[PDB]
Order: sequence, then C-alpha cells, then structure tokens
Amino acid sequence: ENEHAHFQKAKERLEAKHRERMSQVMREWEEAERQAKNLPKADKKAVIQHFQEKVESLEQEAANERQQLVETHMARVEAMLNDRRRLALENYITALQAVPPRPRHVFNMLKKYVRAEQKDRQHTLKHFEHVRMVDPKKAAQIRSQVMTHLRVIYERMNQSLSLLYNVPAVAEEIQDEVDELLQKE
Amino acid sequence: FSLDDLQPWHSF
Ligand SMILES: O=C(O)[C@@H]1O[C@@H](O[C@H]2[C@H](O)[C@@H](NS(=O)(=O)O)[C@@H](O)O[C@@H]2COS(=O)(=O)O)[C@H](OS(=O)(=O)O)[C@@H](O)[C@@H]1O
Ligand SMILES: [Mg+2]
Ligand SMILES: [Zn+2]
Ligand SMILES: [Zn+2]
Ligand SMILES: [Zn+2]
Ligand SMILES: [Zn+2]
Ligand SMILES: [Zn+2]
Ligand SMILES: [Zn+2]
Repeated sequence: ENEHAHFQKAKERLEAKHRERMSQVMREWEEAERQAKNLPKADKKAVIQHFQEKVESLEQEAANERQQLVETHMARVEAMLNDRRRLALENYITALQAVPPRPRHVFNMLKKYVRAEQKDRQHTLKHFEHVRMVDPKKAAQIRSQVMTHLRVIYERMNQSLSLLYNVPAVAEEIQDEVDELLQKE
Repeated sequence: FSLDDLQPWHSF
C-alpha cells in the first residue's frame, strides 16, 4: 500500500520536528545565558547544566523515535511482502497444474511472482544501504542476517523457476519470454 | 516456513 513512501514522509516529519525543537532550545539557551550575567556563578553553572541536559534529552528522544519508526516499518513491510509473495507463488503453482497446460497464463503468474521476490530483495537492499550510510557499526553487525535474507529470496526464486522446466511443454514455449524477464530483474 | 509449508504435492 506504498508502505515505504509512508515511511519517508513520517521520517521527514520526525526530522523537521527535531530541527524545530532544537532551534527552540538554542533560542531559550541564548535568553537564559544573557539573563544569567546578572546572577551568581552557581546560576551560571546551572543554566549551562540545564541546557546541556535539554539538548542531550532531545538527541535521545529523536534517536528513539527513529529506531521505533524503522522497527515498525520493517515489520509492516516484511509481513506485507511475505503475503504478496505467498499469494503470487500459490497462484503460479496452481497455473502449473492446469490440464491441458496454459503457458501464457503460467508466464503471467510467474512475472507477478518474480516481481514479488524482486520487491522483497530491493527493499532489503534499500534498508541495508540506509544502515550502512548512517551507522557502519550496526551495518557490520546485520550484514550476515541481510545476506542470509538475500540467500533465502534468491534460492526460493530459483527452486520456483525450476518448476517451470519441470513441465517441458510450458518451458519450451515461454523460454524466450522468461530469459527476457530474468535479465531485466 | 518454506515451499514445504504450502504442501504443494499433497494437501495445503
Ligand atoms: O498465440 C497466441 O498466444 C494466441 O492468443 C491467445 O491468447 C492468450 C492471451 O494472450 C493470454 N493473456 S495476455 O495477457 O494477452 O498474454 C490468456 O488470456 O490466454 C490466451 C492463451 O493462453 S493460456 O492458454 O491461457 O495460457 C489465444 O488463446 S485462446 O486459446 O484462449 O483463444 C490463442 O488461441 C492464440 O493462438
Ligand atoms: Mg530503512
Ligand atoms: Zn523501507
Ligand atoms: Zn535553567
Ligand atoms: Zn539532533
Ligand atoms: Zn535511519
Ligand atoms: Zn523476504
Ligand atoms: Zn534490519
């Protein structure tokens, strides 16, 4: 339901709100520092302390909102992508069992299944690329789970396309259309 | 879990 694009608007909102809250605190700190000139040293020290804690507290609030936004989006996108792929695969397997065989209908059901696998692959690569850009240490930690995910997608898609060559009549008829679809994937 | 979970050659 364009779930990744809803995550980008939410990500942008979060960021503008953080920038707004931060500039507000910097403004308040200027007013306070100015006012603390006429006060004793203990008040000058406390203003510095209250404002350092306020900026640190804001940094932590933003970090927590980011983390929770990424987690909620990853879980939502994975459930959605799994459901589309479960359905597109079930259809493709149903199309393969038609008597007499229906090659054009098998290809139509395969295209939708390959693309569903492709979206899962693409979105996994998009999320890992983000982590690599923003947090190399977290990326190095998740790299093996990501590559494992990519291995599952790739292997399952190959086990699936193999079923097509298992019905030689259908395969010989659509071998040109499948390879013209695979090279562009 | 898997192509296996769908039970393609027998039930569902
Ligand atoms: O050479 C042919 O394929 C030709 O056209 C067939 O039409 C097929 C459609 O192309 C399919 N959909 S598509 O989106 O246009 O690709 C599909 O609706 O069904 C048709 C056959 O494929 S399958 O058997 O369903 O797999 C004609 O099909 S017909 O037999 O239904 O009339 C075919 O006769 C004609 O040679
Ligand atoms: Mg991401
Ligand atoms: Zn995403
Ligand atoms: Zn204060
Ligand atoms: Zn910040
Ligand atoms: Zn991020
Ligand atoms: Zn997946
Ligand atoms: Zn992750």
